[PDB]
Amino acid sequence: NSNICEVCNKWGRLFCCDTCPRSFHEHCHIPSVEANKNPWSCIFCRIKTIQERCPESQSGHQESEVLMRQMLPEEQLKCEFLLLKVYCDSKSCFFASEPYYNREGSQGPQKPMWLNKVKTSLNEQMYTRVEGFVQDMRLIFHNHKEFYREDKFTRLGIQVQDIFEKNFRNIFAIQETS
Ligand SMILES: [Zn+2]
Ligand SMILES: [Zn+2]
Ligand SMILES: [Zn+2]
Repeated sequence: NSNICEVCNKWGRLFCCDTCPRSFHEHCHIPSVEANKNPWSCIFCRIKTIQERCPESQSGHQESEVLMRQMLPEEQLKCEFLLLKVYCDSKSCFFASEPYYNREGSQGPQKPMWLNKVKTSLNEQMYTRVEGFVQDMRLIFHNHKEFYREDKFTRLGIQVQDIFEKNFRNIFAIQETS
């Protein structure tokens, strides 16, 4: 097993995966690492297992179709994984916790959003469809763009959004296009 957390790349109190070499801090893994369960498999492993059980799940899908899906256990898991993949980029630190807005010549967003609030929302089963989750994720980066304007700090939103979008296309097997 690895000696650093797969998400934050730091050492500390790590829980090791029994079916791959990854390791995680308790609250870096999503969902948070389970009390007992011996053996334990991590979310990477559980996602792999879904694909192997249904190979055709990796054939191309339309985004529109993906977003209307109900949050049954498997979509719940993919959303959790997609969220984890965003937290894996160190730039996610800008979007993690609740923001505030006091910049000359800007007004804050009507509906603030941040990654830990989306994590809580997923944990409390507050999304009934994939659309709910994807909407809040995109809102985070949209709010950032609008607030920071011509400040080059806007690029952080573009960058972390790109991580989200790419992984969203991978995880949910969106049909590739030009
Ligand atoms: Zn960590
Ligand atoms: Zn694993
Ligand atoms: Zn089959």
